Amino acid sequence: EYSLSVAVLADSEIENVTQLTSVTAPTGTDNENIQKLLADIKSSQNTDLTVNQSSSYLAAYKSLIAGETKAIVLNSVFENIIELEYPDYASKIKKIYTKGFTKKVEAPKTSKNQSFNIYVSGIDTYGPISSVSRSDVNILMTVNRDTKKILLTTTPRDAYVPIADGGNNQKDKLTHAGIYGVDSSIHTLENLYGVDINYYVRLNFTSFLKMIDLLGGVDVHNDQEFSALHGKFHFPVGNVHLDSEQALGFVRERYSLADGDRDRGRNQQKVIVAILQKLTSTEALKNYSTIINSLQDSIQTNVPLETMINLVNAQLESGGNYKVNSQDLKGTGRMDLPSYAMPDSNLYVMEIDDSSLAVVKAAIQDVMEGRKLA
Ligand SMILES: CC(C)=CCC/C(C)=C/CC/C(C)=C\CC/C(C)=C\CC/C(C)=C\CC/C(C)=C\CC/C(C)=C\CC/C(C)=C\CC/C(C)=C\CC/C(C)=C\COP(=O)(O)O
Repeated sequence: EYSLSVAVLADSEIENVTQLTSVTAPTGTDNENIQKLLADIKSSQNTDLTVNQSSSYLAAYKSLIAGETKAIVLNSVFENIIELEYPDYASKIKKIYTKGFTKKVEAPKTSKNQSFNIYVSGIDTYGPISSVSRSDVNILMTVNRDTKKILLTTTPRDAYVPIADGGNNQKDKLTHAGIYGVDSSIHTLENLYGVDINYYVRLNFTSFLKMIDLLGGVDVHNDQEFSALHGKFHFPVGNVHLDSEQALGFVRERYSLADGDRDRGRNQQKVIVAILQKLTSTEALKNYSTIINSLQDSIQTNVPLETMINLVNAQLESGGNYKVNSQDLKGTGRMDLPSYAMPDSNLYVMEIDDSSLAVVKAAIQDVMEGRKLA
């Protein structure tokens, strides 16, 4: 669900596309969509626009506000990219022609064997799940149902990697892939780690709060005393029960932790393990349909209903717990590397450590294949 429009400045005398002879657009990277719009205009309006190629949607927008072109094509996915450098962009423009487009996100792929990968995307926002934002949580869960082993692989939000699809395979912080869409995040991580991602789950703050509540809160073992959300919550060393608001604080805090984002990553992992413990309780398994009903409008997933039913019932019958291991991709913070989405800003990114990448990839393979972790 996205659209392409022809946009002009808010105060333009231009009312309709027939008044135009050309439009500025990034045909180098979004040509398929652009040509569809152009063919649509030629057929409904009998107007045949020439294209002034721009290097990107952002560059087109810049040309428009600089009075270097009268009109641009805007793909709605990229409004959220323009917004990164121009937060007021919406008030600067009007749209004079709009065409809706469609695309299904990731088809799920059923693993032929005992092992599958689920990508968990956590989005930086409250409200309706359809809201577009960056993906600040990016965790791969590798599950082997034969060995009963799960590996959580965390990739830091600032990891500097080639971003698939809308990212044009150019390097940027991983969290930006989320703005292009969940399929961009999925393909980005598939390419990084060389594995197929069978399924995804996408959720935001509002989704997470609901889930922890429905589960009765979660229990974790905390290793370091800390407080979260500007002091609102305090977590002592030891066994801690987390209600929903506490859990959200627990997975968001970074700066005061001994190891910063890495410790936050570990805290997120602790919460996942805790959620899994609740979801595999006999009560939760028996009442899985109620949980599906209670979360379906706030959590997106491509896990098929039949697959959920198989996973649940297998666990119901055989019982037995999964052993969970965790790992995180390591790197070095830098301020001097360019962001593809935000070419005018100096951003903090994490340059990936190649030795860590090799170890992380091998661990994913070991768990999938039923081999002991190194
Ligand atoms: C909807 C789902 C997936 C499940 C619900 C339905 C049920 C009952 C499922 C049961 C499945 C089951 C019982 C068994 C499945 C087979 C099995 C025994 C194991 C396999 C597990 C599997 C295949 C799927 C289960 C997936 C599970 C249980 C959990 C995935 C982890 C989840 C759902 C959430 C964790 C997300 C998290 C830790 C954080 C999200 C927080 C958010 C939204 C944002 C954080 C952003 C941030 C940290 C900072 C940004 O803020 P700032 O920095 O600006 O302050």
